[PDB]
Amino acid sequence: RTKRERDQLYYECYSDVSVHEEMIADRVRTDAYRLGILRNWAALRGKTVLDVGAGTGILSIFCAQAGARRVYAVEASAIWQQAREVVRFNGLEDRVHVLPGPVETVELPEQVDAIVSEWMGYGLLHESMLSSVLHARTKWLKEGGLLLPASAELFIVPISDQMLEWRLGFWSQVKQHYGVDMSCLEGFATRCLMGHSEIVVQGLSGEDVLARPQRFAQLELSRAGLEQELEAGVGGRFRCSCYGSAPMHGFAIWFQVTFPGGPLVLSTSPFHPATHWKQALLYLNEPVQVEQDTDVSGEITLLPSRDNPRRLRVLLRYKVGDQEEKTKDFAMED
Amino acid sequence: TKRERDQLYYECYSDVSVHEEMIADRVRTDAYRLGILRNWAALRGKTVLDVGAGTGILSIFCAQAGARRVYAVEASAIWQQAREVVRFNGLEDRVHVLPGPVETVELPEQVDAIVSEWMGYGLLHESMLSSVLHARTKWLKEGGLLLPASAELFIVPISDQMLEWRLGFWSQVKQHYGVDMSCLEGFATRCLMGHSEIVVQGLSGEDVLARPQRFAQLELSRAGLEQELEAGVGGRFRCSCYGSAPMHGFAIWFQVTFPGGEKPLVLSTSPFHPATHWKQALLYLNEPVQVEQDTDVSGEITLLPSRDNPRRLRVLLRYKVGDQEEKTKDFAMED
Ligand SMILES: Nc1ncnc2c1ncn2[C@@H]1O[C@H](CSCC[C@H](N)C(=O)O)[C@@H](O)[C@H]1O
Ligand SMILES: Nc1ncnc2c1ncn2[C@@H]1O[C@H](CSCC[C@H](N)C(=O)O)[C@@H](O)[C@H]1O
Ligand SMILES: NCCN1CCC(Cc2ccccc2)CC1
Ligand SMILES: NCCN1CCC(Cc2ccccc2)CC1
Ligand SMILES: NCCN1CCC(Cc2ccccc2)CC1
Repeated sequence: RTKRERDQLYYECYSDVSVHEEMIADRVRTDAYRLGILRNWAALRGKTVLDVGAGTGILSIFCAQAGARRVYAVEASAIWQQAREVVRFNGLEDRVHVLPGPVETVELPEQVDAIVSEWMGYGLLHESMLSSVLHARTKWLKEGGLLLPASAELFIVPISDQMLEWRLGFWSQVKQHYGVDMSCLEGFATRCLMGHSEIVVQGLSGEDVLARPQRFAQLELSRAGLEQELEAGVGGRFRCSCYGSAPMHGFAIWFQVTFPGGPLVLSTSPFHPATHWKQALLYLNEPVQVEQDTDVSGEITLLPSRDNPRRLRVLLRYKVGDQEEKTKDFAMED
Repeated sequence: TKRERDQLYYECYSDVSVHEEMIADRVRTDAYRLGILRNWAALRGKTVLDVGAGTGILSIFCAQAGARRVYAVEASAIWQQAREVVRFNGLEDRVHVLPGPVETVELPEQVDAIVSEWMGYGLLHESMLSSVLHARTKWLKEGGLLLPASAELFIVPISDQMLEWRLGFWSQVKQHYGVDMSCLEGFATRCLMGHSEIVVQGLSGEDVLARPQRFAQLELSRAGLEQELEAGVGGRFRCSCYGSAPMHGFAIWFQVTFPGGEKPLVLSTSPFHPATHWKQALLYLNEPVQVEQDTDVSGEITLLPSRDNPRRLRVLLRYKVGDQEEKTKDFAMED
């Protein structure tokens, strides 16, 4: 668990095909990038581009398609070699240069006019890749250079997870299929499925959402102090009113990023088309009954785990109705 | 280590999800339910040992079938749940949950019957069978009943439709996004087929390229089956392919059979039969091999305990497809 060792296990996660298949099969994600780049054709055409964490090289090829004279495809995972092949195969080794290793130590022969990166982990910040994109902003991007995407926003809403509700109810159904009453295991099932401290990644829809979603932070990637803030913790307070009666199981958070125009939003909301990011769930220890107009408020902080700086931690303080304020501390599931 | 390897194995059964998964599997749970009931005459008035009772469900079916007493032995912390359930259905006086390994537990007597659901992925992953046989030798009366009484293992060549699309994915990129990535096909094959892990996945009869071959039969009451099985089980197989297909390797699966009352009841994990939570276990070739109608596929397979972890299934495979040279691959159960 040295920094080197942990860096090297993280990179190796990207050296297998399955994640790249998943990213690229994510049409919502991949198109937002393709379209987001192509619409900035104006500021790209003949200009220079650093793709932070190029993976298979897809986004770097999009940039060349938008008219960039030269692209630096920087990547620390062994997948750089696959990227190199994709570039040679599409006839582009002259305009797209694959560079192995970390963006923090890579040596480019010049400053760039723009940066592209798909750096977003589950709950936006799991992986901590944003520090790497910001390190690269400060070290390689020219004064008033373009960032794609340029900003990110984070959102929270209380939920009544219908899937979880079905799973907790399961035990009460055992009697009618098999003739054995197992309804007494509901508490156990609740302790197992809600009373842990893991961030749970799951796909929700409208019918899980108990109120108006609230934005609790906004990250302007050009902003001065943003590096320091990520390490100290990003987040904010929130409040909303419940729509009606329901067992509330906790909250979901999700994010969007925004590319500038020639104004394109990539959203991971449960009201919008599904992405491989799904949403990140923060379950309370047990369900709480809510009603129409039940106040639910609190404060949320996303920050690095203590033992692993690439692992997402969420500190959550919250209040439901007339219940006393409570506190829960979560870390991203393995 | 050992105590340690075991506490870790038992801790995988202390969470709710695996029990939910097992009990939501109606094919499994009904087969036990009905396997036990069909055996009413031999349990009525008798004593049973439920090896790995879990939430206690199987012990309760034995009581519902008329067993005078059931000893529910369970080494995972889930035994506390089994007790709560036994008490809740009003059965404390008839089903006794006994915490701990079946190996060291103290029953107050020998039993007339053992019931156990001990089957891992690929039948023998977990190696719970050892536990069941130890209990049989130690605690089962002579002439005693086992449930299920037998197990059989089947292999067949396959073309995994899902895998095919995933290998095909890279050739389709061009059309979805105007970037040719067909050249990653080889890379995908390496990652997806060129490893040495047994892959657990659900197939359908359409993934199957020939007639399934039984390669091993395990008769649980056979004395000396314990030693026999140290070496490993398996055998040779042969079959002929149905048609043109890209062959990706083999699927293996099992069934278990309960004795008739009423005749024998089989619980199958075949891709041709209703899906169960075992799925099948897939043994992939390093790359696909194109086969045709009547292409001969032959080989040999041994399922054996991995060297540093006896609870981890190892499969050794020898095989020949058509006119290609004989090949070899050594597989171990995924994590
Ligand atoms: N500091 C760093 N330097 C270079 N690459 C990095 C990095 N941190 C993360 N990465 C890489 O960044 C990638 C993010 S996933 C996105 C890959 C590709 N751009 C695509 O859109 O499909 C991974 O390939 C990961 O290995
Ligand atoms: N040596 C041993 N002694 C007691 N229990 C064991 C054991 N080896 C495995 N087990 C337990 O056996 C169970 C297998 S799963 C079957 C659970 C339950 N009988 C049902 O049908 O749903 C697990 O709960 C596991 O913890
Ligand atoms: N820019 C990262 C976009 N995705 C990548 C896939 C998910 C994380 C993951 C990495 C590696 C292996 C498995 C899973 C979620 C974030
Ligand atoms: N008698 C075991 C029947 N199932 C139970 C679950 C599967 C193995 C597993 C155990 C524990 C956690 C995850 C997965 C397959 C075998
Ligand atoms: N150690 C006591 C004897 N058991 C008896 C049952 C055997 C089960 C098995 C066979 C083959 C592969 C894996 C698992 C293993 C040894």
